[PDB]
Amino acid sequence: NERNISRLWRAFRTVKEMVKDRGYFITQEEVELPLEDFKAKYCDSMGRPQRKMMSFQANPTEESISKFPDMGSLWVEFCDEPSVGVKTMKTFVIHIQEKNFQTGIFVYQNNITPSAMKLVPSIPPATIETFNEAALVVNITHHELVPKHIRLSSDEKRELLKRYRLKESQLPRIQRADPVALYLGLKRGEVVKIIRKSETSGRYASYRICM
Repeated sequence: NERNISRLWRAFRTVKEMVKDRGYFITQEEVELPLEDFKAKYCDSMGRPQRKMMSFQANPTEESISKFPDMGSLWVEFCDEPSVGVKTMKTFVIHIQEKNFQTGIFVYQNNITPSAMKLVPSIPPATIETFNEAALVVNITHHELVPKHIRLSSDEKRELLKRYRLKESQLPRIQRADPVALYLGLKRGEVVKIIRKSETSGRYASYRICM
């Protein structure tokens, strides 16, 4: 019961990296928060993790808001209830809506009730995404053979389609449920620039449109 603190601290780091990679403001120094510091701030006087102290909000960076004018705020919740029931989910949904968050990242420990799951798409235009803690211990996008995926702005996409005489329907595709698409929270119509980690320039990358 000490290696579970370490696993949580690592899941925490991955969530921060995911949010940073999506274009929200999180410092790398924060992403790299030392284990001791984590214990000192997010664990109680007896040394036990209090996930309710970990939840946080994130806003777009200045560079992101200029490219994505309609990009809103994001809320990350680490559920303190192992198996998430309908009532626990509803209170999370209520928070997202009332505080006007555009995206809600819902991290859970073991599972989420079927009834609870029925609430994920209940508050448009906001979207809620769910992630299992065990899957966040290691950042799947940090693998050497997984290239860098970067979402293009509407302007960039238009410029791409114009430069190559193509309709968006003629671009290589990426499935909505693709593991990297899920990581970035991609939506139908968005395009990602793909840069192999073996190449040393963002030039000639590949492009895929989300389904």
